Amino acid sequence: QTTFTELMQQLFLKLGLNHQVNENDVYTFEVDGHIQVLIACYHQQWVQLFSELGADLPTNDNLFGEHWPAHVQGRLDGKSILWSQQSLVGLDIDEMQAWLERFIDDIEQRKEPQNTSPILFI
Amino acid sequence: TTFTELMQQLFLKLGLNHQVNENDVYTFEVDGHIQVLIACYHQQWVQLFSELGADLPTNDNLFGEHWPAHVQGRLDGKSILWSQQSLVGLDIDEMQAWLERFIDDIEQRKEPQNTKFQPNSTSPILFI
Ligand SMILES: [Cl-]
Ligand SMILES: [Cl-]
Repeated sequence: QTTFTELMQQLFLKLGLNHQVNENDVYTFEVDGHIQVLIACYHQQWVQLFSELGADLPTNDNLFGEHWPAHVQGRLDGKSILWSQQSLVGLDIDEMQAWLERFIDDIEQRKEPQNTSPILFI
Repeated sequence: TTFTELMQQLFLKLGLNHQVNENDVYTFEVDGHIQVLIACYHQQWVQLFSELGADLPTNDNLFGEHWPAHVQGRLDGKSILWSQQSLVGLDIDEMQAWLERFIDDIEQRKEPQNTKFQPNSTSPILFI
């Protein structure tokens, strides 16, 4: 059964990105657009992605369906934070990398909307 | 371990006899006041949904209060609650516990007291 540490070490070897691991074993890295993504695991069971979006953005309806797992836009210290979670069990390297990629793409879109489906389905 | 199998395990525990095919949404009747829909997306994601019946004060919607989180969405100008997790690893005991937490939360959010807006969420946040 793969631990969070093993997973994240394998992932960062794969990605070749500059990153930090704090002394609470939270992984952090930053990419262009001043986007810092944090990955943390609770109780060796739940993996979270998190990013402070740096502004108080328009309140998102926060439905499920647009992303799997969902990307939820919350509010902390008067500013928007985006987060997404899923269980560690069954989480694999290809899933982590794809999840990170779509989470970052979502962040970029939300932080800069003025770039160049109305219906959600089960 | 499929959604069907998990649901049949829930019916066995509830004493129900009902057919729920892989793509079906099941309406879990809690109260003449509460229904929880249970669905599974792409044979992978178990999804809970309930209408809260008011346009509630915006929820800060942070993770941490329940695992998996209960997220307050807005749909047709009213508040909904939802929660999800992956089917892999999920078993009947966790499925029941999850449902109990979700139902408890719904009942609390439908009380007159949380009609009133809450204090702003502020860091540090410690998740023990
Ligand atoms: Cl990446
Ligand atoms: Cl109410």
